[PDB]
Amino acid sequence: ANYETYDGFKVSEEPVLPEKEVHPSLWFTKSDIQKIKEKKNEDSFTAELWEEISNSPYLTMEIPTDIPSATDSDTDIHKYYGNMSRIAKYNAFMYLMTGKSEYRLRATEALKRAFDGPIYEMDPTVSGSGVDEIYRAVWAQNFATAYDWIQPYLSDEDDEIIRERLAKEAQVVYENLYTWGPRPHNALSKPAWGLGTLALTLSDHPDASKWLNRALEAANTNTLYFFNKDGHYREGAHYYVYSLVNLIPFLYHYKNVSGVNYFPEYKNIFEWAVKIRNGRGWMPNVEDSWIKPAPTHMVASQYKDTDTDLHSTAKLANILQWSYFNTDFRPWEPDGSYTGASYDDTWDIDQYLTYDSTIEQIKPDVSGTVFMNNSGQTVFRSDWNFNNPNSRYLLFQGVAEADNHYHYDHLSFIIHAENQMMASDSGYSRNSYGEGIRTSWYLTAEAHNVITANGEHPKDVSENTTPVSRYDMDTDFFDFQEKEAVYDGFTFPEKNSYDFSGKQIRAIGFPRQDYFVVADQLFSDKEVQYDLYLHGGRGEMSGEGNYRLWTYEDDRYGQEAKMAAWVFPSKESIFIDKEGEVNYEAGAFNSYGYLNARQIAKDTMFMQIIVPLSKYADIPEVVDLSTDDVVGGTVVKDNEKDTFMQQLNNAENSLGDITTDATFAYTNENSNNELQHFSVRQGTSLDYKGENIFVSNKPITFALDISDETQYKGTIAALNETVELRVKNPVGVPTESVVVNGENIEFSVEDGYTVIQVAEGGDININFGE
Ligand SMILES: O=C(O)[C@H]1O[C@@H](O[C@H]2[C@H](O)[C@H](O)[C@H](O[C@H]3[C@H](O)[C@H](O)[C@H](O[C@H]4[C@H](O)[C@H](O)[C@H](O[C@H]5[C@H](O)[C@H](O)[C@H](O)O[C@@H]5C(=O)O)O[C@@H]4C(=O)O)O[C@@H]3C(=O)O)O[C@@H]2C(=O)O)[C@@H](O)[C@@H](O)[C@@H]1O
Ligand SMILES: [Ca+2]
Ligand SMILES: [Ca+2]
Ligand SMILES: [Mg+2]
Ligand SMILES: [Mn+2]
Repeated sequence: ANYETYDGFKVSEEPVLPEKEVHPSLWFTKSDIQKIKEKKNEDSFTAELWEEISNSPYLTMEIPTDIPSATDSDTDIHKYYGNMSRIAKYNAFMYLMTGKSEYRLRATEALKRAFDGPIYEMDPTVSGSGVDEIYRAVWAQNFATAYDWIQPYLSDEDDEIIRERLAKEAQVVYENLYTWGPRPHNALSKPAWGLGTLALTLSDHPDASKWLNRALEAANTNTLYFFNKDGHYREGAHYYVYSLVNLIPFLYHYKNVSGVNYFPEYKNIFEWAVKIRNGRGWMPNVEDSWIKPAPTHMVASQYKDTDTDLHSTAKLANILQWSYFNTDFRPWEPDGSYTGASYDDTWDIDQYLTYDSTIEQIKPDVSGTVFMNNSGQTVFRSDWNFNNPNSRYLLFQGVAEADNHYHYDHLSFIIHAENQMMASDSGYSRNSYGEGIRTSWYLTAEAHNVITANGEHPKDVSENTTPVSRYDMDTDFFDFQEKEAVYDGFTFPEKNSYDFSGKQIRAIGFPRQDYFVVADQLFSDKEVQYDLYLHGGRGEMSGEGNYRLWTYEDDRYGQEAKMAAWVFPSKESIFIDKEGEVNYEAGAFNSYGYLNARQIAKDTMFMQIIVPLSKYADIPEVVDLSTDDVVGGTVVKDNEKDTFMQQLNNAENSLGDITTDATFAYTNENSNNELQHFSVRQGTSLDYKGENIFVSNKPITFALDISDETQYKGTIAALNETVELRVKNPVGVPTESVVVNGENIEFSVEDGYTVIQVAEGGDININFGE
């Protein structure tokens, strides 16, 4: 695996340390302490956070006089060092906050027994080790923080003892960082930031410059490979948050101690979370990942002067604050831990010290639809409303495979709508990474919403190269994008030769921002077996032929609802009911229906029509009109007739009322059976009921709303060269202006048609008189 070719990001590796150690200074200086004590009375959140911290059993539990030996169980060794680190930090904090004698004594004794017992005897490369690098990253930050807090109140003797313990662990971590995490995943990054905290806590110690330099070096191998510039993490939401437990603290530690502010550089990893969140503020169960909330509140304070694309006027800080608190947290009751470190973390404290009660929660006001083409994700999204059933969310997953915690999920999608999780990623596993069922099922292509050719999964052209995206179109009435993966390409484990050569070109469209169309073009050099899968998450599957209906109930993830799905073409394809596991969180796995549509062919097409519905909604009337060269049909939902059409060539053909040379075409009628909205992929004409709507001298991809006869408005996808578009005016009405990207462009009117040269794409308004 090549770890240096992915379009990630890295910061300065130059170690910056202050002239002289200051304690406290990691989170705050001496001056801040009475402000922090008072903080508990700002709002109901700071109140709850204080209620939790001040009643922590780590203040009242007996410091254990039972040091466990090397040959004890891996769990008990974990919890010993976890509890000790926790006893140190919780007590050290509560001494600052109350001044109670006991708390200083407990903190001091716990810090004096930091990394006592068998830790340095044992081997962390061993799998699941009680002292694995990932756990002693949290421990290191817990003890180092505890020290920074109690250091002033220590005898010259106790200071020198505790300094030598933290300074040992620091040297051990420095020496064995790359041995423990030989590949740059979260097992390298987490303990690296752990070292970073230690280096900054003991800034005077002679080795600190070397410690911090490696800490930043090792961290940068993670951000260069597993992170994208645009903020995507390739280990998925779960290991993103697991990474945050150690990163977020270090980010603050290095600012507060050395005046090195990395928050601008790490900005996009927090924006990302908000962009891929569903109706209830959950990050998706993609790659080795459960559903996860994004702790964006704990960094909001640093982005008060940061612009975002997510609001016209407001600053990122306000959106980051909005995102966290607009998250359903019921899937983590009554415990409340979503970090992945519930044996080690001090999340109540770290939230107390980071939360800023002065930041106004502001909902994004921009188009919900977002195209993050650099990583390869894309979200169709009707609105940003929290826990609204009228909301529609589709994640379109086309991300270059990484070498750790990977699932085969190219051109997969998931859907959130009617407040339920519908079309599904089958999720991480039953429970853990080392389970057979993860390799035999959960990570396999078939456990996802893909198309396999002879069982081979759609994959990257070349390693660390994001699947190409085309025809990005966002509007009020219809969004659209296509992604291209290949079958005979690059994946993990590495597989150099294939019996054939083929590719998938999956287009997704968002008709009436209400339901979805998934229109696949498939090309191959040989005849092969295309298998389309469609998992309906955790629903009772029913229905025969080309139609399936998943019915959901009030579960731990949403409300009573249903998803209806039709597959085209009906005749050339066969439909196979199958049963597979779907898991959104540890231990909560179950078997559910999933559809296997199958064709045997060389070059062919599929089309899925997928419709979220509320429990007792009428099932739309969906008619297949597919033939030899043309796949597509008609949907009659809420008294409007939508028509879809795909083909493999720019060849004049018909379906329903459409006639076009476009590889894809969409139409919306109103109650009165008049064309209102239409979109085309690389068309040069479209007739509806045999009435021409537009023509062009070259192939153009655009969507247009023609429901208002004073103004036609839509968008035109990116252009390679000047096109002469000609749109038909409403009968006997003159064109006044044409606006593309808020600038006028030159227009004539010939035979009832507005005529424009367009050399770049963007939002178009054709403005009409009377
Ligand atoms: O607090 C809670 O809510 C629950 O937390 C639970 O803790 C979980 C965490 O949430 C994470 O899932 C954490 O992630 C670990 C995971 O436990 C495993 O250790 C897994 O193991 C593999 C590594 O990821 C990595 O792939 C490694 O690769 C090797 C590979 O074999 C090969 O030889 C190659 O050449 O070398 C590499 C290498 O670099 O070493 O193999 C590891 C393996 O063991 O197979 O890694 C993840 C990770 O990425 O960090 O796991 C904990 C956990 O304890 O389970 C849990 O405590 C639960 O009880 C709580 O309720
Ligand atoms: Ca993947
Ligand atoms: Ca839109
Ligand atoms: Mg290890
Ligand atoms: Mn998966």
